[PDB]
Amino acid sequence: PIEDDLIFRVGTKGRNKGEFTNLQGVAASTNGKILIADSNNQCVQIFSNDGQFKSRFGIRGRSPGQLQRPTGVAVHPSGDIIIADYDNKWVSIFSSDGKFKTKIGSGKLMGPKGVSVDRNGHIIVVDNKACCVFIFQPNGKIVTRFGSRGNGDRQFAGPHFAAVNSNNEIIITDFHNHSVKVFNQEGEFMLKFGSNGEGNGQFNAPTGVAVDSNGNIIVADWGNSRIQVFDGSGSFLSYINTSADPLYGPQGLALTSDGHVVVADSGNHCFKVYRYLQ
Repeated sequence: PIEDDLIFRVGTKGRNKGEFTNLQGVAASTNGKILIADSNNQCVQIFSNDGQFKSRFGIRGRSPGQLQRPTGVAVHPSGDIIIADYDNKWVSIFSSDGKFKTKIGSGKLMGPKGVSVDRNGHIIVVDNKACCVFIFQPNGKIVTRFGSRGNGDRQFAGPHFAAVNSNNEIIITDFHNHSVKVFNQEGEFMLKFGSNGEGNGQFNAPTGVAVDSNGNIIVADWGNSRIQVFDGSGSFLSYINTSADPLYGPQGLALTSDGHVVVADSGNHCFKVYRYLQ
């Protein structure tokens, strides 16, 4: 299979600029940037939407303003960069140039992964290890928390990533329950979708997620390494065609300001950018 929906790929294994060890979170900004968090290189790298390297920041360590196992990444409308740290157990807010401003969740989080910003400016934090989701004020006060460890609708099993749709509904990938779950802005369960398998519309261990302007939910899965698109009611629509250069254990996923889908192809030490809107 010679061609698919891939536009370009960036990255090889390593610790230098444009190289990766463990791609995790992916974010994309309204200023036309792609941001990649690397949990094992302890850095965030910023690229243009066309894949050109722009900048890198991240100081290894366990103190405030350092990164130890950075996972989720989001960009605030302000341009600040929000980074979850699984090992430091807090979420940092950096400037667009990587200056540490504040951290939230310290003493509250067990092991965060996904981070997002809701339509009201709340910071949504997926606590992968605690199997719950927090909604924080920017000052670090908890608005609400939802979920606990388990297999049921209102539980999570290693939740990974988050997205927020135009109705301020929160979308969570529930990795070890093989489903995507949608909540209202109060954190109350609305619906789940997905099934564990290899056939059409099925997946295994959903990871990266995004939601488009029409409410369609774009989901990467770690176990089959595909990207599947669902409508906002959770019904399968289509694949993003990755067959010419397959994924291997994808992590974070984002929609870019130029209408593409970017995915962390972590097992192949690269990010891949796909046609989506055109």
